Order: sequence, then C-alpha cells, then structure tokens
Amino acid sequence: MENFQKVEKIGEGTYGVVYKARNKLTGEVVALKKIRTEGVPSTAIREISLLKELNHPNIVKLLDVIHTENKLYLVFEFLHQDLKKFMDASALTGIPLPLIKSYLFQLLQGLAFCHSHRVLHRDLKPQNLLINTEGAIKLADFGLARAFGVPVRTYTHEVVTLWYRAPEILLGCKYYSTAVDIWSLGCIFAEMVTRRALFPGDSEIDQLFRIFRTLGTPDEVVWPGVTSMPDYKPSFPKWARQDFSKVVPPLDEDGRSLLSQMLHYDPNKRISAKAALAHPFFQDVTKPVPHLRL
Ligand SMILES: CC(C)(C)Nc1nc(C(F)(F)F)nc2ccc(-c3cccc(N)c3)cc12
Repeated sequence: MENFQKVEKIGEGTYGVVYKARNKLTGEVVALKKIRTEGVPSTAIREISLLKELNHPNIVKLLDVIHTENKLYLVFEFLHQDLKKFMDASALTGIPLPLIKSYLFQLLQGLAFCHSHRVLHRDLKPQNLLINTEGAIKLADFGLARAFGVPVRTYTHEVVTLWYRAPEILLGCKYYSTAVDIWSLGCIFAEMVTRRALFPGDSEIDQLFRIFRTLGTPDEVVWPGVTSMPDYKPSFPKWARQDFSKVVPPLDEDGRSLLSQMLHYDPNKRISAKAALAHPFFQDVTKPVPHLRL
C-alpha cells in the first residue's frame, strides 16, 4: 500500500511477513501484516473485517483491513516485543512472580472478553503475546487463526508449533470450545515459572504422549467420551499421573490449584477465563512494568 512507508521487517507470521511501517497520512507507526495472494475469499474478508470491532485493552488493535488486487493487508497497532524474546532475555532470572501473575491476569481478561462474544483464538503461544514498555500485554492474531488456518507449515515452510495445542484437538475433535485457549494459556503459565516449555512435542503423537506421561493417560472416568474420539487408540500406553508439585516447582499452592484446573482433560471441566479471574491466586495481583531495552 502507498500510504505506508515500510520501515523495518519485524517478522514471519504464519500467514505473512510483518513490517513496521509509518502511516504517511497520520504519521503513526504501525505493524503491517501482508497476507497471501490470489484470490482472497469473501468469507475470510467478511470475518476479518468484523474483528475491527472486537476491541479491548488486551487484544492488539486491528486499525484497518486493506484488500488490494490481490493480497490482504492488515494494519495493527505497534508493540515493541513478544513474550518469547522477553522469556529468553529473562533466562537466568525468571520473570518475577508479580509480573507473571499480572500478565496472566491481563491475558485472562482479554480472553474472557473474546469468549463472551464466542470468538476463540485457538493458536495461542508466546510469540503472539505482545508487550509494551508500560507493562501491558496483548493477544495478537485473534480470530485470524481460524479464518484462514492453522497450517502445519507457514508460508515460509516453518513447522507450526504443537506445544500449546489442547488434547481434544490432537485427538481429532472438529467442534472444540473456548476451553482450547485456556489449555494453551496454562502451558504458557508453566513455561514462565519453570523457564522451560511444559510439553515440547515434535509430532502429534509425541505431543500427545508427552501430555500423557505427565497428566496420566486419560480414560472414561476422568474424561467421559475420550474413548470415542476420532484419533483415540486402545493401544495408547497407559502412564500414571505425576505428582503436580514436581511439574511446576516452586509455584505456591494457589498457583498449582489454578494450573491444574486449566489443564483438566475434560474440556467441560476445565476452568473458564471468567472463573479463573476470581481464583485466590490473584488475591494480591500488582501491576508491574517491565523495563526493557528497545
Ligand atoms: C505475526 C506474529 C504474531 C508472529 N507477530 C507480530 N505480529 C504483529 C501484528 F500486530 F501484526 F499482529 N505485530 C508484531 C510487533 C512486534 C513483534 C516483534 C518485534 C521485535 C522482537 C520480537 N521478538 C517481536 C512481532 C509482531
């Protein structure tokens, strides 16, 4: 597009590159995503257009959609970094606990807002949570995820990650719920306290068996229905559930209560965003600022 000085490339999305740009109309700085090519479908457009009205402090704002002859451009507010890089920088340290539960609390607000309008994200992961220098964190690629996608390669042939994918999706359910995003957020929570990914699978069945080694192989008592799932196999090994105080040391007890409720197998039993926001863990939630290099 012509009203946009492209300043810097700042990434490979699942759908396209992202540039930092200046809007030469308004003088604003912007993240410009440039998606696909021919010929982009009606339904993608109609869906994505109306994301312009899904606004909240913790969703990154979608400023405009441009469809031109024949790519899609999405232009977003600009945030200076993502969670994965901040975790890598905080490696010897760990993000402080106050800042962990601040971020978790904000994401959990952003999620409750989306789920009250029945939109799922469904591909939540550290690199599409975006942070600023004032201490906010925001959900990016909301609704894109399942307007186009999710491919197992991106447009760069990059493998998309499995690490945060809920088990009902791995077991081949078509009609999953907002509980999907709660599973993912819980994996990310554990990765912040431990500084290590919780379930770093490198295929679907590896991913799936890594969950089983830690939470036990699921059955009909803990999850009614499991046994009927498309990709369930009688022949799955049966591991026993691990004691939860070694999975996420040294979270305190309120942190492990919350985590395990976000990681229940049965997606009807795991906790909602709304309900999570009432959990005792957030009794003393602060608002830390990351101070940050930029
Ligand atoms: C597509 C993907 C979600 C992977 N990434 C990003 N998407 C968008 C958005 F606004 F276009 F969504 N804006 C972004 C803004 C900044 C960054 C960014 C910039 C510098 C360092 C790191 N680690 C991430 C990544 C972004």
